[PDB]
Amino acid sequence: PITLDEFLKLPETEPASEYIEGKIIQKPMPQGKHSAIQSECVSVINSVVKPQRIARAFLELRCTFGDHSTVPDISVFIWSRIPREENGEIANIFLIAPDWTIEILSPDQSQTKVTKNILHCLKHGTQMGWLIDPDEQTVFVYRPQQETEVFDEPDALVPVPSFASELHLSIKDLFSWLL
Amino acid sequence: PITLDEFLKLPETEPASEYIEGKIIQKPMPQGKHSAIQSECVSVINSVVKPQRIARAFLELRCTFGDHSTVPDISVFIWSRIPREENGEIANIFLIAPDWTIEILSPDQSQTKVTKNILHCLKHGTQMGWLIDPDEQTVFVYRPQQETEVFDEPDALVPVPSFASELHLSIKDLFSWLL
Ligand SMILES: [Cl-]
Ligand SMILES: [Cl-]
Repeated sequence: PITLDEFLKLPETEPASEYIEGKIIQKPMPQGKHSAIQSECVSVINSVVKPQRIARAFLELRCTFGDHSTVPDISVFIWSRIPREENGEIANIFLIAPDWTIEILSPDQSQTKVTKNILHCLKHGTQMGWLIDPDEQTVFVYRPQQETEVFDEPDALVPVPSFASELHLSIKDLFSWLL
Repeated sequence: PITLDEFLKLPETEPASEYIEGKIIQKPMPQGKHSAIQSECVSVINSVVKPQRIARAFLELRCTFGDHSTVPDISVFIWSRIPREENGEIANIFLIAPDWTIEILSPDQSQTKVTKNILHCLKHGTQMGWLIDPDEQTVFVYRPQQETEVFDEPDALVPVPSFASELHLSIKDLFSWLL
């Protein structure tokens, strides 16, 4: 029995807490496999979009919109959508959906909760969602009003939003980050 | 290292074995919660579609198509698509996709594998897929070329294919089958 406004006054937790459909759900504990893919994924995206100020990928950033407050594993925002203070530095609060959300499964994660979170992002303007399953070496690709797409062939390139089109990431390259 | 033709010559297992993307994957072990929803779900669908020979819901029926051989928890076929022998009785082999596939999660089930199986059905003519998550009291609804839809409000009706439009099943009714 808690509202979003009430939830946002509460202190941060480790792992972070999400406010989904009126419920407070704590994110899963960090795991080796999860961290390896997460850190390398942010690094590879930013190497492609950050130099020419196209976009920026953020680790564990809180996104509050559409009566939910979530913490995607990776949130990617195009430059024009990054909220900034008057001095030009990035704002502490993000009240908008990412342009590209990336979720990586870990043993204690709820795949149903993650899928709902990705679909909620798409409902509020997200261009693309990625659901990475390390165990199955699979990526589910989510686009607004389109059937979920499956990528699991080692040589297959995983689609990226058009602002990140210079990124050519194969399934084999992604899951090699576990090695 | 096995083909579909070779796989189909092999003996049946308990739990049943599926042939997906050239791999043999055994279904999860039966569980109480899973069986309660599965048995009641087949009963409720057939009470709506079997009397007027609209369709028929089958438990654990093997469906072999598009180089895969799967065993959906529940397969629903419209009357005109039920394969029949010369004498008019239902055939032992189904070489086509169900009109409606229903998958119910259980503790050892791979939600990624199930989603791939539902999406493979849609690629070969299935009208609708249901992914029931008893633990999260959620139903994911899959339609060809449409974004996945989420149903989790207790009073919400879960969509059904138009041949089964007389079925009005709420989320609360579905998960009450666990009580
Ligand atoms: Cl910046
Ligand atoms: Cl999906």
